[PDB]
Amino acid sequence: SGIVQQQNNLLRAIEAQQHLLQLTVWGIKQLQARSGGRGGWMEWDREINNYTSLIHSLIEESQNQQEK
Repeated sequence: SGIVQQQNNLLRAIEAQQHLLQLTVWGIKQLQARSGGRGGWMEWDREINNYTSLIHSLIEESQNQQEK
């Protein structure tokens, strides 16, 4: 009964979610913190970086490109 509806919504749906992308990421934060919990997450949020650049220099610097 809505052979066209879905067809037209499929193409619109794509763009019809550009807002939810930020709201979904912000909704999880404002929500999780909505509780009266007393935990620390910042800590591990710093070290996770040290393991990020240690592997990025080994790869990028190792994998060289020119003419292959």
